[PDB]
Amino acid sequence: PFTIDTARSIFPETLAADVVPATIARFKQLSAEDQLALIWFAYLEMGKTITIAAPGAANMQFAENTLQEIRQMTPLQQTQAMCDLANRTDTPICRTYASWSPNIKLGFWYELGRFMDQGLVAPIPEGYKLSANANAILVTIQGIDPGQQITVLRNCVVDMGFDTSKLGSYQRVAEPVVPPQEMSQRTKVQIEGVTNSTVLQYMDNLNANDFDNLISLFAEDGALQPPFQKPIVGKENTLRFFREECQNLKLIPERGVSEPTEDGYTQIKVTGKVQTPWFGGNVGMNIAWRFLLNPENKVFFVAIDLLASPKELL
Amino acid sequence: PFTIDTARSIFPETLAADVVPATIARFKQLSAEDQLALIWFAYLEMGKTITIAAPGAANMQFAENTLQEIRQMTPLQQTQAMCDLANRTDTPICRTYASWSPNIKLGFWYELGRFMDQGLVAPIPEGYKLSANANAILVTIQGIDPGQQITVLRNCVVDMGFDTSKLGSYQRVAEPVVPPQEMSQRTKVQIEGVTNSTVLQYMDNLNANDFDNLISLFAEDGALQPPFQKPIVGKENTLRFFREECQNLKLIPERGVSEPTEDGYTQIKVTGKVQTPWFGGNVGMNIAWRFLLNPENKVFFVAIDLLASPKELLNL
Ligand SMILES: CC1=C(/C=C/C(C)=C/C=C/C(C)=C/C=C/C=C(C)/C=C/C=C(C)/C=C/C2=C(C)C(=O)CCC2(C)C)C(C)(C)C[C@H](O)C1
Ligand SMILES: CC1=C(/C=C/C(C)=C/C=C/C(C)=C/C=C/C=C(C)/C=C/C=C(C)/C=C/C2=C(C)C(=O)CCC2(C)C)C(C)(C)C[C@H](O)C1
Ligand SMILES: OC[C@H]1O[C@@](CO)(O[C@H]2O[C@H](CO)[C@@H](O)[C@H](O)[C@H]2O)[C@@H](O)[C@@H]1O
Ligand SMILES: [Cl-]
Ligand SMILES: [Cl-]
Repeated sequence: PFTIDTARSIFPETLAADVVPATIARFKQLSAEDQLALIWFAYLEMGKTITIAAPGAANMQFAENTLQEIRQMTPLQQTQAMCDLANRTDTPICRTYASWSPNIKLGFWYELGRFMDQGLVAPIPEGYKLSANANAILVTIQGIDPGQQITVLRNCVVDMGFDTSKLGSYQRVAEPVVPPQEMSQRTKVQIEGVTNSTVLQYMDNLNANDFDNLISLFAEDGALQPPFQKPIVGKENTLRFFREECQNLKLIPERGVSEPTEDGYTQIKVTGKVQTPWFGGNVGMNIAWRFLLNPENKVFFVAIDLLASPKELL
Repeated sequence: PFTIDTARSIFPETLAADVVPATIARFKQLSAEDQLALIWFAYLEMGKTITIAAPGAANMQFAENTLQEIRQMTPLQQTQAMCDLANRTDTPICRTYASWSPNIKLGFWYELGRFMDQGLVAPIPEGYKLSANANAILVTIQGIDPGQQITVLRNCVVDMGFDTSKLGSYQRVAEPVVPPQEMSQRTKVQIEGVTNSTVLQYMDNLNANDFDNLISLFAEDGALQPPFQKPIVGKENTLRFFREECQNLKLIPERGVSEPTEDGYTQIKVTGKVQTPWFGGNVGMNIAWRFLLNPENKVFFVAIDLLASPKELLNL
């Protein structure tokens, strides 16, 4: 009855924060130097009210060799290396960066920012003026909510380095998988209007980093759609995504609606807050989960949407 | 002194219509059925104000075989075929579509629209309910200028069919290159504040479809950046782009500023109107040309920008 494409259309009144890919698209039109300066100014302004959690040694170890190379470079080489990352050009550093998971890339840029503040790495020239288009993009970023602001920043960091297509040699570099939280120390979510055990186990397993028990809730046909990404189809691909990108998330669902669909299927929409380990309690992202469960109550499809405003929570 | 990347930053106060790639990015997030219905509704209201020029036989011949296949299909097959096009899925029709130039693809969709109106091809339902996000995107499109509206529509059409980005080599079907109009009968542009012959020959050669004389004005290192696209580097690549995508354009430049730069280079900004053969006089796109000429006055880089508003025409 249902396909992955048909399932994408569930709960069509859910207004996603499409200002995020819109702003990214606007950002992509700018020159490399403008792109680098805009992020510098957006990050600096963000830091005045939003505090970032410094990355641990386990994250820093992977980007250590690349950072030490940039640290031993000349100011023109350091600048060119950063321009190459933003331009997506073919360089050994860009190829090394390309192989990293989002968290390694984020941790790498956090360290470079600290180096730029300390004068260890060439800074954004004091006499730098953003283009008319870059200035308007910066105004847009300052006008959107913190959850949308950090998503814009993350997507820009991820989109850098040599194009992953046509690798030649690529060991996907990701952080080690932290053992799942002790069952005795686990918390259980409560969702007003939702008592479906698959949905509840989904939230609880992810909050405990229990990816092996989390993947069991998915059908063989199953798929997961992260915000503004295409659906990730199959248990193997979904599990890899969990292990590489979904460690230490805090899902705080509040309320939801469970509705019967055609041919024994179940449509469940949940809204709540999500905390990223990069900011913790400092940023509460407005999230909606759109579940399409098969007649066996297994996850055939789950869409995770970044919401336009807190109004979308109800 | 200058590189292609450095040249992209010339005249940084030029405010481009980035609402176009922003709206495209928003559009790309929608489902295939929503994407197709949104274009149907955007095109229908646009048709009431902005009249499209029907494609000639020379354009229609390339999409004829594909259109006849869809014409002989069932309503569910016809719908699936159009859904596949929007979804960028791997099917023979999507692979055929991917080989086509923007004009063939546009002409193909124009014919399908006529078939949908005539009931020959499965139409968009009664009062199709667009998603909350699709409705807001449609409002955005209705709120932007005609030049920005048609650019959004064209870019969506171009992005359909099989994705050939992961392919090192792909077949390319394009309209025949019509030989340029005779030199004596040609029109000559006049730009208030710009008398540089390379800039003037650029406008005049393109208005006459004289791509061979147009490419001669470009340096071997030369590049051309179309609106919201990456720069096309080299004479071979730039000439192919002219021959496949730049036939029958009408450039109406109005005014500009010529400024000397570092190491004998010249920075020239021109603003004016551009007419596409798809709409003719019905749509006047607000355009800026950002030229970076080498000390030999050859085009090292030229950026063509779709402007945010007609106010940007006076911004020099
Ligand atoms: C790039 C750059 C610079 C560096 C900037 C930096 C350090 C930026 C860092 C930004 C950060 C840390 C952003 C973090 C964002 C995290 C986000 C948006 C987390 C999102 C996760 C979510 C919504 C989880 C979603 C999920 C749930 C809830 C599920 O149910 C299943 C999985 C899934 C992942 C979809 C500087 C140095 C400043 C200037 C230079 O010129 C350029
Ligand atoms: C796709 C679709 C449908 C079809 C709709 C149709 C037929 C849409 C077609 C729209 C058209 C014809 C759009 C064309 C726009 C043309 C434009 C934007 C041309 C722009 C050209 C410019 C700006 C030229 C610039 C240049 C200049 C000035 C230079 O100096 C150098 C060359 C260069 C090209 C860069 C329907 C059937 C309605 C519904 C279905 O569900 C889906
Ligand atoms: O020429 C580009 C493009 O313009 C279209 C738009 O309909 O055709 C116009 O120009 C043709 C000459 O090139 C005329 O034969 C035609 O009548 C006119 O509409 C497309 O067909 C073509 O791809
Ligand atoms: Cl995260
Ligand atoms: Cl055109």
